Amino acid sequence: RHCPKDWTFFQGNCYFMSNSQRNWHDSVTACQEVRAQLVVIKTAEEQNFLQLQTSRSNRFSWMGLSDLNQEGTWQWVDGSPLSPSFQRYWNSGEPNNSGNEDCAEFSGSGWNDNRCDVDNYWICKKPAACFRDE
Ligand SMILES: N=C(N)NCc1cn([C@@H]2[C@@H](OCCCl)O[C@H](CO)[C@@H](O)[C@@H]2O)nn1
Ligand SMILES: [Ca+2]
Ligand SMILES: [Cl-]
Repeated sequence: RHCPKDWTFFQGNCYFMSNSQRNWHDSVTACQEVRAQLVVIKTAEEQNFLQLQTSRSNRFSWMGLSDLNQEGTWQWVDGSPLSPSFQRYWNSGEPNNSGNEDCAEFSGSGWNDNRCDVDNYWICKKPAACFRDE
């Protein structure tokens, strides 16, 4: 199974680590432009994959998670809630809402809540295909 050039294959999906920095809303749009989605994490193994991808490039990166709803709870850009077994991935002391932080990112060894208006790297996810989707 194939991924586009400069996407990474992991367990049937393709992952794009951005070369540029954009705000969270612009990162949502950027992933949609390439038939993809600002990354929604579905399994522990996927989180482990992504956390090490980001940790080693030492890059802070947007994921598809925000509390921009009425409840103020963390929900994925596909509308699914943050499951209890993922609360462990927040960094020590996070989320801390330090300056109106509604958008989740990879930060060091876990997750951070950041201001949505910050320019950050991002990761897109789409299914692997029989062809390279350029
Ligand atoms: N995309 C990037 N640069 N991510 C890293 C990052 C973290 N923060 C904040 C900062 O707050 C301190 C005042 Cl800037 O660091 C605290 C952790 O100590 C945070 O909880 C808080 O979200 N701002 N950028
Ligand atoms: Ca924070
Ligand atoms: Cl880019």
